[PDB]
Amino acid sequence: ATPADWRSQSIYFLLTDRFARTDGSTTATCNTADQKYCGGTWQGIIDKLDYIQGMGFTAIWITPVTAQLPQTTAYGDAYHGYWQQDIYSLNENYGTADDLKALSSALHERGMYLMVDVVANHMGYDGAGSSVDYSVFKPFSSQDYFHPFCFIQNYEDQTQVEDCWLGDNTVSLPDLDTTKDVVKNEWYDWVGSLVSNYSIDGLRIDTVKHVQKDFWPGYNKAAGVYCIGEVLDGDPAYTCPYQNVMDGVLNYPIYYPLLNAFKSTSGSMDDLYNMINTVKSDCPDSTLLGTFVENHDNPRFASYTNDIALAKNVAAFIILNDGIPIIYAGQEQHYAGGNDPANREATWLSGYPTDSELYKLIASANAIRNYAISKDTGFVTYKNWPIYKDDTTIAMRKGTDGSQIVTILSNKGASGDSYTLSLSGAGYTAGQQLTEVIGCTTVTVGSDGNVPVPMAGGLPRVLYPTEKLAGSKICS
Ligand SMILES: OC[C@H]1O[C@H](O[C@H]2[C@H](O)[C@@H](O)[C@@H](O)O[C@@H]2CO)[C@H](O)[C@@H](O)[C@@H]1O
Ligand SMILES: OC[C@H]1O[C@H](O[C@H]2[C@H](O)[C@@H](O)[C@@H](O)O[C@@H]2CO)[C@H](O)[C@@H](O)[C@@H]1O
Ligand SMILES: OC[C@H]1O[C@H](O[C@H]2[C@H](O)[C@@H](O)[C@H](O)O[C@@H]2CO)[C@H](O)[C@@H](O)[C@@H]1O
Ligand SMILES: OC[C@H]1O[C@H](O[C@H]2[C@H](O)[C@@H](O)[C@H](O)O[C@@H]2CO)[C@H](O)[C@@H](O)[C@@H]1O
Ligand SMILES: *[C@@H]1O[C@H](CO)[C@@H](O)[C@H](O)[C@H]1NC(C)=O
Ligand SMILES: [Ca+2]
Repeated sequence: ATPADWRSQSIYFLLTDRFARTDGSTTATCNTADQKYCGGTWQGIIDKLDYIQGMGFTAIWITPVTAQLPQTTAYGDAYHGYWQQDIYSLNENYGTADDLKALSSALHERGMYLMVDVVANHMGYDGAGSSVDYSVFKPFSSQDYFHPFCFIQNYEDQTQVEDCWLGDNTVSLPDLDTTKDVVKNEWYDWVGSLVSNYSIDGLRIDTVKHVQKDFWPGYNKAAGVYCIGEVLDGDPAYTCPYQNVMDGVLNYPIYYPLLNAFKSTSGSMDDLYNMINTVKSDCPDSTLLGTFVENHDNPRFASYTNDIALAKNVAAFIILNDGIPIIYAGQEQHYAGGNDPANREATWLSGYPTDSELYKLIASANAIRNYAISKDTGFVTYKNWPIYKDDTTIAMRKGTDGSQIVTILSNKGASGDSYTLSLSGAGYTAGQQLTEVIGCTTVTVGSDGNVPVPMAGGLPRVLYPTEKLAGSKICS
């Protein structure tokens, strides 16, 4: 599916090993500190697609599928998919080629997309960089395919970031020489075949800053689908340029100030407001980036604060920002694990309740986004515009005039006082009736064109014209 196709999507990102087991248990042990396969599979995900679809998501992103190093290393098993050795086999822990194909079809049958995480940068090996037997790698079964062994020390030297190896002498990640034609040719061949074999709709590409930029166009082309790259850097001057070689990137620029704005009641609304504007202007296309505040490489949001209102506002932002919302499995159950491995908790241990507060909030937020898109072909290309901020508040506007979603977010938290925000710049017509679609309440624009927004318990407010809601199942 194309970049344009992907603009309208909303992604639930999950670790295949940690989302759903084949037997469907909600009690099977998964001690994250053990760093071992806990037994999630592709069949499991299939069985739990209603859970996922019930929150309004239209796609999933799953961790890599290629066959991994077999060992339990000092850092555990390759349960996460990022330590591959045979790219032409599948990781048997998750199922068979038939199961992965079944997952693709089940998603397609519900009108959903499959995104698959892929690594081009490295293989993985249990042991020191010097001890590597390159014959275990298929097809890269010689040292000739790799950069000389050295570790990345200096992250201000981009050449060294690209040419040296990630990992350490405990688990080394032999670095492919992606400057060689034979290496380019093999990966390009490989990614096209992967996509066609498994009917994959889009790719999330791991470790993109660790491969020289000229590698990526051929790879994005060979894939023939939207690719969104992980470029692990908050500076949009570093990260956004990668959009000149790949369709999109993960929104790490927005990540840091977004987290900071909502992780406590003294978070900076200003830094978030400014970065929205920076990315809107400076990045090639903010609407093909992936918005997130939680993943498997950083402490989860609730690790910073268990305030449910703060969690609700940050989730609402992720869904309503430019680009593709990305929610990481367990965020919706208010999971609070810290750095890897603590943030790879098993989703099944929650019992998958569909009435949890976050599940409901996410459902209502995706519900309005999905609906709005169905009525407004300009919604996804309209660049989210921040219209208001104060010390504890940010407001933003998205959608064609007359059909815009106006979102008001707060970091006052659950103890927040009640009061009325007089909101200017929302652009609704005087006396228009709006529905606040999270709490299903109605608001009437002033005769001065300001919107009197009732604020309470630090709760997020999401406004849309009530007339435009006619026929929908929203706020019935
Ligand atoms: O190899 C050490 C590190 O590997 C993996 O980290 C992934 C990371 O989580 C991905 O988003 C991306 O950065 O690529 C990395 C390696 O390709 C594991 O997930 C992690 O457990 C481990 O520490
Ligand atoms: O009205 C269409 C236009 O509106 C928005 O542009 C905003 C812009 O984001 C602000 O920075 C400021 O300049 O006001 C503009 C509206 O006058 C959308 O961002 C844009 O995509 C849309 O086409
Ligand atoms: O193997 C651990 C991670 O190493 C790198 O992460 C770097 C990151 O690029 C850099 O900006 C930060 O200053 O240091 C960390 C750790 O050295 C990889 O980019 C990550 O993918 C790995 O997870
Ligand atoms: O950790 C905060 C991030 O700071 C840097 O990115 C800065 C960048 O210098 C600038 O564009 C803007 O004013 O702030 C951003 C984000 O705060 C690093 O490059 C990121 O990796 C840091 O994490
Ligand atoms: C896809 O299937 C074909 C034929 O079954 C096979 O030759 C190829 O290696 C497969 N590609 C991948 C990436 O699995
Ligand atoms: Ca590299």
